[PDB]
Amino acid sequence: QEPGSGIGYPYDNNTLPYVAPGPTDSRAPCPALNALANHGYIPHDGRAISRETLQNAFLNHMGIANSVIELALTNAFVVCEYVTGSDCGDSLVNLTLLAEPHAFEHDHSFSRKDYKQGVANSNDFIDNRNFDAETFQTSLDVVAGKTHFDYADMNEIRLQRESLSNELDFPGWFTESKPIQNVESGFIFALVSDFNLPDNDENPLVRIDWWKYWFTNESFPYHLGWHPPSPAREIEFVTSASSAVLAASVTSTPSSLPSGAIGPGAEAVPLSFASTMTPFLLATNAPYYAQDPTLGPND
Ligand code: HEM
Ligand SMILES: *[C@@H]1O[C@H](CO)[C@@H](O[C@@H]2O[C@H](CO)[C@@H](O[C@@H]3O[C@H](CO)[C@@H](O)[C@H](O)[C@@H]3O)[C@H](O)[C@H]2NC(C)=O)[C@H](O)[C@H]1NC(C)=O
Ligand SMILES: *[C@@H]1O[C@H](CO)[C@@H](O[C@@H]2O[C@H](CO)[C@@H](O)[C@H](O)[C@H]2NC(C)=O)[C@H](O)[C@H]1NC(C)=O
Ligand SMILES: *[C@H]1O[C@H](CO)[C@@H](O)[C@H](O)[C@@H]1O[C@H]1O[C@H](CO)[C@@H](O)[C@H](O)[C@@H]1O
Ligand SMILES: *[C@@H]1O[C@H](CO)[C@@H](O)[C@H](O)[C@H]1NC(C)=O
Ligand SMILES: *[C@H]1O[C@H](CO)[C@@H](O)[C@H](O)[C@@H]1O
Ligand SMILES: *[C@H]1O[C@H](CO)[C@@H](O)[C@H](O)[C@@H]1O
Ligand SMILES: *[C@H]1O[C@H](CO)[C@@H](O)[C@H](O)[C@@H]1O
Ligand SMILES: *[C@H]1O[C@H](CO)[C@@H](O)[C@H](O)[C@@H]1O
Ligand SMILES: *[C@H]1O[C@H](CO)[C@@H](O)[C@H](O)[C@@H]1O
Ligand SMILES: *[C@H]1O[C@H](CO)[C@@H](O)[C@H](O)[C@@H]1O
Ligand SMILES: *[C@H]1O[C@H](CO)[C@@H](O)[C@H](O)[C@@H]1O
Ligand SMILES: *[C@H]1O[C@H](CO)[C@@H](O)[C@H](O)[C@@H]1O
Ligand SMILES: *[C@H]1O[C@H](CO)[C@@H](O)[C@H](O)[C@@H]1O
Ligand SMILES: [Br-]
Ligand SMILES: [Br-]
Ligand SMILES: [Br-]
Ligand SMILES: [Mn+2]
Repeated sequence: QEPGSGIGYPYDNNTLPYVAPGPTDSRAPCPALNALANHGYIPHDGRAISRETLQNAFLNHMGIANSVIELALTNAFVVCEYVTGSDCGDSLVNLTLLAEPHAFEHDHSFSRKDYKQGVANSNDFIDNRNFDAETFQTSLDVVAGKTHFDYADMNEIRLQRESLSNELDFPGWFTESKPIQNVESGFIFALVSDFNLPDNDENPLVRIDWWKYWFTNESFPYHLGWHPPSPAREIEFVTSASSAVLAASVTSTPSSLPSGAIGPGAEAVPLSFASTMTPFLLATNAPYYAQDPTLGPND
């Protein structure tokens, strides 16, 4: 928000306004990076981004400690080298390249279509990067009529997404990604669980309106009473939440789940790609921004 607005105070004392991405700006498949870029906490053009810039943006503006993004930074830079074909040092070339499929970006996302979702021909691909309201609605529908949800509900959400994606993706494309996805499940609990409840740290519940605002608008839900977690969330919270989602008993089982969908997930680890492997072409779509309604500087 505008620095003088005091909207972030006393949690964030140095805010910057929302500015919609323009057609030449680079955006990510990540609702967090996109929100940071929309505020200029990382470059508004989404290009040439250092590790420290990312660390500071997350810590100071989203209440997410450095430990939370350690693996994510490692993997961003692995993918950057894989896509561009050279080491990019400490300047991530852009955000868009993070949507390289079957890499850091993965199938069965909460709010994005899959790279080969619903394609008639094997060589076709679609936008697996921009926010897709229909896809997100498939996630929200699992918790329809609710204001909050818990670990078991999140487990049901990701299962519904896995089932839909396995059914809809071009045959042979779908690849389950429980470890990366459920770190992101933990990220959701870290950012938008309801810290106003007495047992938030032990038993976090996601506030659905906060989640929907963040994802749909790619800006921060201050108007709904959200603020950056204080103290900043650490990696222990995130992986604990990740484990808890996957440990939660399943009471409704969708058809068409891949093998071993239900049960514990492996620890997320650094990515690696063969030097002989050519990257898949990136979707070239202009960056998504909220248009119903469009957002003002304080939104
Ligand atoms: C350098 C730090 C980060 C990088 C490089 C990064 C990268 C990515 C990428 C490539 C995806 C796409 C995965 C997919 O859905 O296919 C993604 C998704 C996601 N990210 Fe980020 N991420 C970072 C930090 C964070 C943080 C700190 C949060 C929140 C605390 C966050 C929230 C999410 C969520 C919730 C998704 C899933 C979106 C969906 O499934 O629709 N990310 N991230
Ligand atoms: C973010 O950065 C990535 C990585 O550099 C950009 O994707 C790449 O964009 C270039 C065009 O600038 C593509 O190069 C072209 O490739 C075709 C086919 O190989 C070739 O015939 C052309 O002469 C040219 O070399 C490259 O394919 C593409 N990489 C991938 C894997 O898709 C991306 O455009 C950047 N996005 C933004 C919004 O800045
Ligand atoms: C995206 O952000 C906009 C702007 O903040 C939200 O629109 C506001 O919604 C609230 C409900 O909390 C209303 O009181 C305001 O009147 C709205 N303002 C405008 C300009 O319409 C919008 O709801 C957000 N989207 C989501 C899905 O959360
Ligand atoms: C991205 O741009 C490519 C050429 O630069 C196209 O060949 C791709 O199909 C893809 O097009 C989509 O996104 C662009 C954004 O530049 C739109 O202009 C297209 O209409 C399409 O949605
Ligand atoms: C914001 O400023 C107030 C007033 O000086 C201070 O009490 C608070 O600690 C600051 N918040 C942060 C996160 O630095
Ligand atoms: C989230 O984190 C837990 C604990 O490491 C994993 O088991 C899960 O697969 C996901 O990566
Ligand atoms: C989540 O999982 C990690 C290991 O993946 C632990 O290090 C952390 O304490 C938390 O339980
Ligand atoms: C790890 O931490 C999470 C979040 O604090 C808990 O909900 C979980 O029960 C475990 O203690
Ligand atoms: C990962 O951690 C969670 C939360 O502590 C457990 O519920 C799960 O059994 C696994 O050990
Ligand atoms: C875990 O526990 C739940 C209780 O709701 C059962 O529905 C499920 O079959 C699993 O055993
Ligand atoms: C078992 O409970 C889950 C949520 O924990 C529901 O989504 C499901 O329909 C069934 O009631
Ligand atoms: C219980 O919930 C699951 C996951 O949301 C559905 O796939 C199932 O049909 C039932 O409604
Ligand atoms: C739906 O069905 C699956 C497999 O039968 C169970 O693992 C799950 O607990 C739910 O009852
Ligand atoms: C987004 O942009 C539109 C431009 O017409 C405005 O109507 C809206 O108030 C917001 O600034
Ligand atoms: Br670029
Ligand atoms: Br489809
Ligand atoms: Br797994
Ligand atoms: Mn995806």
